[PDB]
Amino acid sequence: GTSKLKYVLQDARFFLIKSNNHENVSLAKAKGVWSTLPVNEKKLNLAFRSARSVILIFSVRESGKFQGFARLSSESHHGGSPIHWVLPAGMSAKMLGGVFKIDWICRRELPFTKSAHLTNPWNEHKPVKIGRDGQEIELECGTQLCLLFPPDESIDLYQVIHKM
Ligand SMILES: CNC(=O)c1n[nH]c2c1CCCC2
Repeated sequence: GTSKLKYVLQDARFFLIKSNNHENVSLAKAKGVWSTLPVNEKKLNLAFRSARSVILIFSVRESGKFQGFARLSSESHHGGSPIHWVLPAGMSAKMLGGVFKIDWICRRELPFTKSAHLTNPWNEHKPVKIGRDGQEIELECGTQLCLLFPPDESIDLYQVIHKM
């Protein structure tokens, strides 16, 4: 069904996350964590306090798809177990910063060809696939985008609802 998913997304905020590679999304799916640059980290921490759910929608650059979406379960924190992210050649791991805990809502992919009818008012009404890492997606567009993903029958949203 879609009813618990709609409940989780009600009055949520949504952010596009762009990963340079599949490896970091695979790590995020295995470990329930994400890290971003400080500019986006500050935005996500503000949003986490502001809304009942903050949803990250992931897309690997050049893949032509989204790889799934997840809900922040924490603000960012330092000092945890290190994550061996793959970073650009010139970048150190400290340039990233804190680690957000996330609960996956859908680990399945959605090709950009399926979201061509959705535009993001917060990015000049460009197709929702277009945007920089951290771009906020307006509520209606983000909700409709999440509802386009194939159902992930491995997920039980019961425990996520209780965290809200
Ligand atoms: C795990 N997090 C990431 O791989 C990430 N998220 N945003 C950026 C990066 C690396 C490159 C700079 C911009």
